[PDB]
Amino acid sequence: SGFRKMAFPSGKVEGCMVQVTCGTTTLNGLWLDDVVYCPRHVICTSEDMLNPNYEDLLIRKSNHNFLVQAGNVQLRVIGHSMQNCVLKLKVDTANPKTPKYKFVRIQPGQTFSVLACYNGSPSGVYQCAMRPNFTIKGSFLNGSCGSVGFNIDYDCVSFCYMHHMELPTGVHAGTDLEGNFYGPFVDRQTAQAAGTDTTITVNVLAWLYAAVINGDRWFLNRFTTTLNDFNLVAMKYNYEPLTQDHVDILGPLSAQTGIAVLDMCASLKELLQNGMNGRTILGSALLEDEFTPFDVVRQCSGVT
Amino acid sequence: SGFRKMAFPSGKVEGCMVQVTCGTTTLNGLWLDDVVYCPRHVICTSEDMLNPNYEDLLIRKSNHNFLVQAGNVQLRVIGHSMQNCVLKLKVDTANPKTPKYKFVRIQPGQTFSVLACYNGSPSGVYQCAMRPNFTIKGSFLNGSCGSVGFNIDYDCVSFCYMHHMELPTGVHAGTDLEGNFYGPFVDRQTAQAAGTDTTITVNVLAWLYAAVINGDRWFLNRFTTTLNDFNLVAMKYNYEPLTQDHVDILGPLSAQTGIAVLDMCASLKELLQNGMNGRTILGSALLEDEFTPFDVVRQCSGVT
Ligand SMILES: C[C@@H](C(=O)Nc1cnccc1-n1cccn1)c1cccc(Cl)c1
Ligand SMILES: C[C@@H](C(=O)Nc1cnccc1-n1cccn1)c1cccc(Cl)c1
Repeated sequence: SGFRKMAFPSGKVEGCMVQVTCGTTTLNGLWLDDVVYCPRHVICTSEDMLNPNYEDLLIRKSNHNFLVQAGNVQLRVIGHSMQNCVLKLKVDTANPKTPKYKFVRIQPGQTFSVLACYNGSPSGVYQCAMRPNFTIKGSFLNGSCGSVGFNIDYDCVSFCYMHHMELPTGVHAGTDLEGNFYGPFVDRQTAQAAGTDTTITVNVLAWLYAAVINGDRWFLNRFTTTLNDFNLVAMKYNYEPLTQDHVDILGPLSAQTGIAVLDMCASLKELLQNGMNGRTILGSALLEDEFTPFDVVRQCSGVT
Repeated sequence: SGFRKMAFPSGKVEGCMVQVTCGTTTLNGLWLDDVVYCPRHVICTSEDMLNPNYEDLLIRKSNHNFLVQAGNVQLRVIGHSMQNCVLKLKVDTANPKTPKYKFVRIQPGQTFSVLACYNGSPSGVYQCAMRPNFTIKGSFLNGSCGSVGFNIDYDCVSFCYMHHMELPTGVHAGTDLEGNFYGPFVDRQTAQAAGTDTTITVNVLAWLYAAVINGDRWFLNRFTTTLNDFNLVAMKYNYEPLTQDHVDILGPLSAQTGIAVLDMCASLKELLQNGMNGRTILGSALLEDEFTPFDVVRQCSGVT
């Protein structure tokens, strides 16, 4: 028992972290096989970031200008290309620590672990969710660009995110491993609107099921609701509308606890309308939305 | 910017995780050099745990009874000894992935990362604090025993905790790597009182400084207080009394933000007396005490 915001073990990803330097800028790269992936803004100076012409900036760069270092050993760059907002540096050596991996584009509301790095060295790991507005509320300082988000299934690392920038609002934006930004963001030093964010309803419900499993039951009530009625409350409190797909994904937790999904929705409706009244759920005084139904089942069963 | 409950990268520790089986019981072991460390209750059956005589139970065991497996390879056990509540199994092979390491006994209020494991395989990593009452609020299921807590400085892993048991209250108890329990706990299936816990005052203040650094400033006020006055409020709200040692450790954060430690205490006093009034601090609706002043400086500076 006990419920924690758990990240995946970061070992397989630590073994891929490298440092990439181009001119004056240093950031993190991800070495998989004979390719080093990093944000393309490594080629910019501070002056360039206001409105960079990446195609023109990359044209002035040669393979020998990209300095790639894995710990204390230097990698020889034999090719360079830009794919969307990432640079792919072909190196003459395949990473011996390359794990089984995939590049995946996660859906908003899905979770992942981030291995925050500086100068190609890992500093820490934390679990986070891709917000419905395609931002992440991470912990990243100058030099953290190129740190990646991932999930691990058995022995396969699914890379889903690469960190690129901090918006003026202090929230973070980045790309999938093909360099496509999540959301409307562009890699330029300009004020950029992150849309209206919402609370991930299915994740809050999954976390209410984790609470019941772990003993916190005070919020359970004598009520039920319908998808329509619950969604009128969800709209009022800026929660994602709940669908039958969400109900179906909550099936295993509903089956394990014996609490019908619409009964749990009625509990959530009462918590939204009355607050927590100074009480806590799983050590939190707010409704947690960074645990997916799969995360809850994984943590409550012990998947390694 | 951004503040997250960050765990250390777990790679160095993943490389040490092994599975230890004795009779019918399987749990996790930590392989460092030619020694495998695991909880001594691996030698007990379910019937034994009510009141085990470990010295007698271990006497019926030989080196060949301890089955140690690192992934898919079996380790040859050439020695066995009990030190307090841990068994040390000497193996004929030094772990090639043994990092630079120390065994340390942490102080209550200090933090550490846990690599939760099952059958010698890592499932996840999370940051937690050793409560003032010497328990941890972890996330551990059956099979997690032998999972360890650690901190990492540069390249050195300081192992501070090994998981042994879950109290009937759902909180966790374990030992240092010399097998000495933190707190009054014994390794037997008996109801055991965890003392009155308190909130780690210095950590809450360190986290209030992290909030100001990251932009959350609404709680700052026009007041100040004294150590004596603040401690009368701390006693009323079950907070650890603040000492000059705590004030001194907050020196760097006080210097960075320009907010005197006693001024921050006055902010904490007002938050304790009036609550958060439905507002949040760093995404939390309660006062967070699992970040030490060193954690805050490390996260806000980017130590790798
Ligand atoms: C310079 C970088 C960035 O946002 N870095 C960053 C990333 N994450 C946290 C903090 C920073 N810090 C930026 C200044 C100081 N730190 C950047 C700027 C504009 C656009 C793009 Cl794609 C990338
Ligand atoms: C059996 C084990 C234990 O507490 N394991 C555990 C540890 N952590 C989480 C859950 C468990 N679960 C126990 C039953 C089901 N799970 C134990 C019992 C009595 C004393 C000692 Cl030192 C160790």
